[PDB]
Amino acid sequence: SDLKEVMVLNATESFVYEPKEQKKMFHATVATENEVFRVKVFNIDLKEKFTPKKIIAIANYVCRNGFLEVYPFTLVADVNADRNMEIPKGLIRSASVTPKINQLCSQTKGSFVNGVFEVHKKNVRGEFTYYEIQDNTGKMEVVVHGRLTTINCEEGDKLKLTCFELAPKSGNTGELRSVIHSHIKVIKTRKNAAAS
Repeated sequence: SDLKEVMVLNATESFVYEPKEQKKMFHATVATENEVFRVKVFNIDLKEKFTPKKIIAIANYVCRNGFLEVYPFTLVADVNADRNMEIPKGLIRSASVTPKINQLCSQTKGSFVNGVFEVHKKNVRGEFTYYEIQDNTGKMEVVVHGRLTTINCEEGDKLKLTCFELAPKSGNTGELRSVIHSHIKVIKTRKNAAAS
Protein backbone atom coordinates (compact mmCIF):
# COMPACT_ATOMS: atom_id res chain seq x y z
CA SER A 1 0.00 0.00 0.00
CA ASP A 2 3.04 2.24 -0.47
CA LEU A 3 3.26 5.19 -2.86
CA LYS A 4 2.72 4.04 -6.47
CA GLU A 5 3.69 5.81 -9.68
CA VAL A 6 1.26 4.66 -12.33
CA MET A 7 0.11 5.39 -15.85
CA VAL A 8 -3.61 5.93 -16.22
CA LEU A 9 -5.05 3.47 -18.77
CA ASN A 10 -8.76 4.20 -18.65
CA ALA A 11 -11.46 5.78 -16.53
CA THR A 12 -15.24 5.75 -16.55
CA GLU A 13 -17.37 8.84 -16.30
CA SER A 14 -18.28 9.84 -12.74
CA PHE A 15 -21.63 8.33 -11.79
CA VAL A 16 -23.93 8.14 -8.78
CA TYR A 17 -23.47 4.80 -7.08
CA GLU A 18 -25.73 5.60 -4.09
CA PRO A 19 -28.87 7.45 -5.17
CA LYS A 20 -30.26 8.51 -1.78
CA GLU A 21 -27.28 10.67 -0.82
CA GLN A 22 -26.15 10.98 -4.44
CA LYS A 23 -22.72 9.58 -3.66
CA LYS A 24 -20.51 9.58 -6.73
CA MET A 25 -17.42 7.83 -7.99
CA PHE A 26 -15.58 6.76 -11.07
CA HIS A 27 -13.61 3.64 -11.84
CA ALA A 28 -10.13 3.79 -13.32
CA THR A 29 -7.50 1.30 -14.37
CA VAL A 30 -3.86 2.22 -13.87
CA ALA A 31 -0.55 0.48 -14.36
CA THR A 32 3.01 0.45 -13.20
CA GLU A 33 5.46 -1.19 -15.55
CA ASN A 34 4.78 -4.51 -13.72
CA GLU A 35 1.16 -4.52 -12.64
CA VAL A 36 -2.34 -3.28 -13.39
CA PHE A 37 -4.53 -1.92 -10.61
CA ARG A 38 -8.26 -1.29 -10.54
CA VAL A 39 -9.05 1.95 -8.83
CA LYS A 40 -12.24 3.25 -7.29
CA VAL A 41 -12.13 7.01 -7.03
CA PHE A 42 -14.45 8.62 -4.49
CA ASN A 43 -13.24 12.16 -4.99
CA ILE A 44 -14.84 13.06 -8.33
CA ASP A 45 -12.70 16.17 -8.61
CA LEU A 46 -9.80 13.87 -9.52
CA LYS A 47 -11.36 13.07 -12.90
CA GLU A 48 -8.81 15.31 -14.64
CA LYS A 49 -5.83 13.64 -12.91
CA PHE A 50 -7.27 10.33 -14.14
CA THR A 51 -6.77 11.17 -17.81
CA PRO A 52 -5.42 8.16 -19.82
CA LYS A 53 -1.67 8.21 -20.51
CA LYS A 54 -1.06 10.63 -17.65
CA ILE A 55 1.37 9.41 -15.00
CA ILE A 56 0.40 10.03 -11.39
CA ALA A 57 1.71 9.22 -7.93
CA ILE A 58 -0.85 7.79 -5.54
CA ALA A 59 -0.36 7.21 -1.81
CA ASN A 60 -2.56 6.91 1.27
CA TYR A 61 -5.19 5.09 -0.73
CA VAL A 62 -7.15 2.19 0.78
CA CYS A 63 -6.86 -1.38 -0.47
CA ARG A 64 -10.23 -3.06 -0.33
CA ASN A 65 -11.60 -6.06 -2.22
CA GLY A 66 -8.71 -5.96 -4.68
CA PHE A 67 -9.26 -2.32 -5.57
CA LEU A 68 -7.29 0.75 -4.65
CA GLU A 69 -9.82 3.19 -3.21
CA VAL A 70 -9.04 6.85 -3.52
CA TYR A 71 -10.58 9.33 -1.11
CA PRO A 72 -10.20 13.04 -0.43
CA PHE A 73 -7.36 12.24 2.00
CA THR A 74 -5.50 10.26 -0.64
CA LEU A 75 -2.44 11.74 -2.31
CA VAL A 76 -2.75 11.96 -6.09
CA ALA A 77 0.02 13.95 -7.71
CA ASP A 78 1.10 14.71 -11.26
CA VAL A 79 4.36 12.99 -12.12
CA ASN A 80 6.68 14.82 -14.52
CA ALA A 81 7.74 14.16 -18.12
CA ASP A 82 11.10 12.92 -16.82
CA ARG A 83 9.74 9.55 -15.73
CA ASN A 84 8.61 8.28 -19.14
CA MET A 85 7.22 4.86 -18.21
CA GLU A 86 7.05 2.07 -20.75
CA ILE A 87 4.02 -0.06 -19.93
CA PRO A 88 4.41 -3.34 -21.81
CA LYS A 89 1.66 -3.72 -24.41
CA GLY A 90 0.97 -7.21 -23.10
CA LEU A 91 0.32 -5.82 -19.65
CA ILE A 92 -2.05 -3.18 -21.01
CA ARG A 93 -3.86 -5.88 -22.96
CA SER A 94 -4.09 -7.97 -19.78
CA ALA A 95 -6.08 -5.05 -18.34
CA SER A 96 -8.84 -5.62 -20.91
CA VAL A 97 -9.10 -9.42 -21.01
CA THR A 98 -12.60 -10.70 -20.21
CA PRO A 99 -12.71 -13.81 -18.01
CA LYS A 100 -14.26 -16.99 -19.41
CA ILE A 101 -17.79 -17.87 -18.31
CA ASN A 102 -16.99 -21.54 -17.73
CA GLN A 103 -14.31 -20.51 -15.24
CA LEU A 104 -16.47 -17.81 -13.68
CA CYS A 105 -19.60 -19.83 -13.06
CA SER A 106 -17.54 -22.70 -11.63
CA GLN A 107 -15.65 -20.48 -9.15
CA THR A 108 -15.81 -21.83 -5.60
CA LYS A 109 -14.99 -18.49 -4.04
CA GLY A 110 -16.39 -15.03 -4.61
CA SER A 111 -14.45 -12.29 -6.35
CA PHE A 112 -15.07 -9.03 -8.17
CA VAL A 113 -15.18 -9.15 -11.91
CA ASN A 114 -14.84 -6.83 -14.90
CA GLY A 115 -15.43 -7.78 -18.51
CA VAL A 116 -17.38 -7.44 -21.73
CA PHE A 117 -20.11 -10.03 -22.18
CA GLU A 118 -22.60 -10.63 -24.97
CA VAL A 119 -26.24 -10.82 -23.86
CA HIS A 120 -28.21 -13.85 -25.03
CA LYS A 121 -31.50 -13.31 -23.22
CA LYS A 122 -32.96 -10.84 -20.74
CA ASN A 123 -35.54 -11.68 -18.11
CA VAL A 124 -36.86 -8.89 -15.94
CA ARG A 125 -38.19 -10.38 -12.74
CA GLY A 126 -39.50 -7.68 -10.47
CA GLU A 127 -36.75 -5.55 -9.00
CA PHE A 128 -34.05 -7.82 -10.41
CA THR A 129 -33.09 -8.14 -14.05
CA TYR A 130 -31.40 -11.32 -15.21
CA TYR A 131 -29.17 -11.30 -18.27
CA GLU A 132 -28.04 -14.59 -19.69
CA ILE A 133 -24.59 -13.96 -21.09
CA GLN A 134 -22.71 -16.33 -23.32
CA ASP A 135 -19.23 -16.83 -24.71
CA ASN A 136 -17.55 -19.73 -26.50
CA THR A 137 -17.18 -21.54 -23.14
CA GLY A 138 -20.81 -21.46 -22.02
CA LYS A 139 -23.49 -19.28 -20.47
CA MET A 140 -24.31 -17.84 -17.06
CA GLU A 141 -26.37 -15.05 -15.57
CA VAL A 142 -25.69 -11.45 -14.66
CA VAL A 143 -28.18 -10.14 -12.10
CA VAL A 144 -28.73 -6.42 -11.58
CA HIS A 145 -30.91 -4.48 -9.15
CA GLY A 146 -31.35 -0.85 -8.13
CA ARG A 147 -30.17 1.86 -10.52
CA LEU A 148 -28.86 -0.70 -13.02
CA THR A 149 -32.37 -2.04 -13.78
CA THR A 150 -32.96 1.08 -15.90
CA ILE A 151 -30.13 0.35 -18.33
CA ASN A 152 -31.18 -0.40 -21.87
CA CYS A 153 -29.73 -3.71 -22.95
CA GLU A 154 -31.32 -6.11 -25.38
CA GLU A 155 -30.36 -9.48 -26.82
CA GLY A 156 -27.22 -9.10 -28.93
CA ASP A 157 -25.93 -6.11 -26.98
CA LYS A 158 -22.85 -6.46 -24.81
CA LEU A 159 -22.58 -5.58 -21.16
CA LYS A 160 -19.28 -3.98 -20.29
CA LEU A 161 -19.25 -4.72 -16.58
CA THR A 162 -17.09 -3.11 -13.94
CA CYS A 163 -16.94 -4.46 -10.38
CA PHE A 164 -19.53 -7.22 -10.44
CA GLU A 165 -19.45 -9.82 -7.72
CA LEU A 166 -19.13 -13.44 -8.70
CA ALA A 167 -21.43 -15.31 -6.32
CA PRO A 168 -20.56 -19.01 -6.34
CA LYS A 169 -23.43 -21.44 -6.75
CA SER A 170 -23.16 -25.23 -6.84
CA GLY A 171 -23.42 -26.96 -10.21
CA ASN A 172 -21.41 -24.36 -12.13
CA THR A 173 -24.34 -22.09 -11.33
CA GLY A 174 -22.23 -19.11 -10.19
CA GLU A 175 -23.63 -15.75 -11.21
CA LEU A 176 -22.43 -12.18 -11.52
CA ARG A 177 -24.32 -9.80 -9.25
CA SER A 178 -24.31 -6.04 -9.25
CA VAL A 179 -23.04 -4.49 -6.03
CA ILE A 180 -22.85 -0.93 -4.62
CA HIS A 181 -19.92 0.03 -6.90
CA SER A 182 -21.02 -1.78 -10.07
CA HIS A 183 -20.89 0.08 -13.34
CA ILE A 184 -22.30 -0.94 -16.70
CA LYS A 185 -21.56 0.39 -20.14
CA VAL A 186 -23.91 -1.07 -22.75
CA ILE A 187 -22.41 -1.65 -26.17
CA LYS A 188 -25.37 -1.68 -28.55
CA THR A 189 -25.35 -3.57 -31.82
CA ARG A 190 -25.85 -1.54 -34.99
CA LYS A 191 -29.24 -3.29 -35.19
CA ASN A 192 -30.46 -2.06 -31.79
CA ALA A 193 -28.77 1.35 -31.75
CA ALA A 194 -30.19 4.82 -32.28
CA ALA A 195 -29.65 5.88 -35.88
CA SER A 196 -29.67 9.06 -37.94
